[PDB]
Amino acid sequence: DLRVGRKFRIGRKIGDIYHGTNLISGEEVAIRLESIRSRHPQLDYESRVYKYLSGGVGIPFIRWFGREGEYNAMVIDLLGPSLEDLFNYCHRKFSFKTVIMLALQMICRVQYIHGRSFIHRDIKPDNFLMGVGRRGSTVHVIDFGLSKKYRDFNTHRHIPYRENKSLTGTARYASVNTHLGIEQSRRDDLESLGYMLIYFCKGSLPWQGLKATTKKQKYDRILEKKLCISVETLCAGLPLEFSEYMNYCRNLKFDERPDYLYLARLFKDLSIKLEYHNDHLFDWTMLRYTKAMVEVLMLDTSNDSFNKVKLLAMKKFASHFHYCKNDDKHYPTPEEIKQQTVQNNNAAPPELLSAIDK
Repeated sequence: DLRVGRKFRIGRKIGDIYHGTNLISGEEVAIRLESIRSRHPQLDYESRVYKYLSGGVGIPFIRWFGREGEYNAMVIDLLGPSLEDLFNYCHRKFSFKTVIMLALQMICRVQYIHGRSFIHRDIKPDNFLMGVGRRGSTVHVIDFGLSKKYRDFNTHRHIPYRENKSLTGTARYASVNTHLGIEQSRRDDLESLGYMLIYFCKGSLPWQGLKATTKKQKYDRILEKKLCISVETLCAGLPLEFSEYMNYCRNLKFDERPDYLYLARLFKDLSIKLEYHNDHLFDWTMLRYTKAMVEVLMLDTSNDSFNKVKLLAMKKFASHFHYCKNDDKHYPTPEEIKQQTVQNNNAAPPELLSAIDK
């Protein structure tokens, strides 16, 4: 039949991950499957790391794992869409408030994972998922297949410094040290997270879309950009905190303990200056709500519908929606940024505008 770990039942694909259901309590879960004849198995390891990290905020709870039939199975918390998904939903650009709120959580998660002697080594928007329903306010971390100890569990002795390492894993968010074949450590997780943030803020990274004849060549093309672009150019249009974060991560030593509190204070102090409340009201939350209230379709016609729904949201919630301007060459001050609140309330179809107010 289709039962896993005594009390669980496989449903439709998601998806080798399937919808699962606890047969005793009726709770929805997720179930990952892996053929026991795989050339390279990942699932058991990922399951054991999940177990080792169990109990950490934002770390999915593994309900069961073991061998079932001719498969390895993993039963775990059912989660929502990825940050990449929500990035796309918001048409590939996040507000400052959203990026700040995300950076704050993601710095906490990474700090926890590091506290359990592990480095993720595949930090990227796809590996952070919000929860389902009411837990949709919490950022979760997944895909620990490439994860790895960075120190002894008992002696906290850091792994030794190595070179000539192939790139793991995704090149867009890989640190500069990873490109140079250096052994990864804690700094590299944080550095990728920095690239995530700039990516979110500005809508892309300047080393996207590159083509090459070979795999190493593309890697080296990306590296050349990561290495030859100034942090000023890279964080143009961003408050100084983003440049500070990146400068900080690039100056960390191989075995150095990151000051996570300092990094968190960067964005927290910034939020206060930009008058943002940590109310877990994300961009997509407000956009979704505004579209819900609109559905004035005949006037929405006179991506165009989204742009207008985005306008109605930026009008309703003027104080929340500040964006980075890519034409900017400088870092904006909090006051320069907040001027967008006034211009947001200045967004001019009167029936649309009235339906907003209603």
